[PDB]
Amino acid sequence: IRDAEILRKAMKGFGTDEQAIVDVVANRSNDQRQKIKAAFKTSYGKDLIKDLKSELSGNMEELILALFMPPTYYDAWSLRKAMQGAGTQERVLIEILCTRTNQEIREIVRCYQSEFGRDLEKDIRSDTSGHFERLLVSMCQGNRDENQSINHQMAQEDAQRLYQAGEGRLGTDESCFNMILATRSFPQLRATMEAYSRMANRDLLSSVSREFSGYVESGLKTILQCALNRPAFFAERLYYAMKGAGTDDSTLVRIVVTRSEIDLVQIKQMFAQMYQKTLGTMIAGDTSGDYRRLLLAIVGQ
Ligand SMILES: [Ca+2]
Ligand SMILES: [Ca+2]
Ligand SMILES: [Ca+2]
Ligand SMILES: [Ca+2]
Ligand SMILES: [Ca+2]
Ligand SMILES: [Ca+2]
Ligand SMILES: [Ca+2]
Ligand SMILES: [Ca+2]
Ligand SMILES: [Ca+2]
Repeated sequence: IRDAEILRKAMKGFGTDEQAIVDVVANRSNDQRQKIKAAFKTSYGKDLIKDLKSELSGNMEELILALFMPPTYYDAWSLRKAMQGAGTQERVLIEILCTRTNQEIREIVRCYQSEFGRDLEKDIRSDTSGHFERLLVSMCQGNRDENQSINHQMAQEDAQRLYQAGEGRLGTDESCFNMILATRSFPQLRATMEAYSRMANRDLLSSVSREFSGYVESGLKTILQCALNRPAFFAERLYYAMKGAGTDDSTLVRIVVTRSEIDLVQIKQMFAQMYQKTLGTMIAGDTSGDYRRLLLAIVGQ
């Protein structure tokens, strides 16, 4: 109620107080940002998101818009917009569908139905094909093994099978990589890759690059890279987003927002090590305006 007043106050009159908007949104959780959305509608009978769309613009607007969406609905929205129309940004389908957990995936499948009236998996099969469709479909099941204990005989056998399905033959037996990489738990996949390094004399990630290509290779490496160090995978994705002239603002916003309340800290510590440069320094050089002030506040203190 008090928070809803400030945003209304900061939008009232000519112009906008963008600093006040940041001081509220960046210092409030997502659960709290939903209760501010609700307190706003009751106090004034207007939607806050629409009033924010009228008085913000550009990267500031989309970063604030992302920050007010519930985490589940945001992912589901992000998946719909990645398939909407002709074309597909399979990078977005990999970043979500290959990195979210079983719990997160099942909420998306529920929210995707109850909000757009569409079948998530059905949408995936139409916008994709090949072994990538199969990989994303497995991802959509949200059915990865959850036992976090290591089964050693399984790790051995699995690696041997992965060895025989790719390197040990001409061509590749893709569904074998689909099976283990989509069914095995993350500590189990880590044991699989350790068994695969000694027997193959070449780590599992390189073999994926050799026997696979395209978005399947990207998707498969994503799962493996997440099994090793999921925060480090995002760090690399954020590094790619701001390297070069300009910024991939869609990605930089999406990763900062979606992982802000999950594992952002570990992403920063990873990013610092992999690049000898804080994630804040990279952003502060690549962004400006209030849009920068919001991004730094979210990483923050
Ligand atoms: Ca309040
Ligand atoms: Ca105004
Ligand atoms: Ca202003
Ligand atoms: Ca509080
Ligand atoms: Ca606008
Ligand atoms: Ca389409
Ligand atoms: Ca594409
Ligand atoms: Ca198809
Ligand atoms: Ca740049």
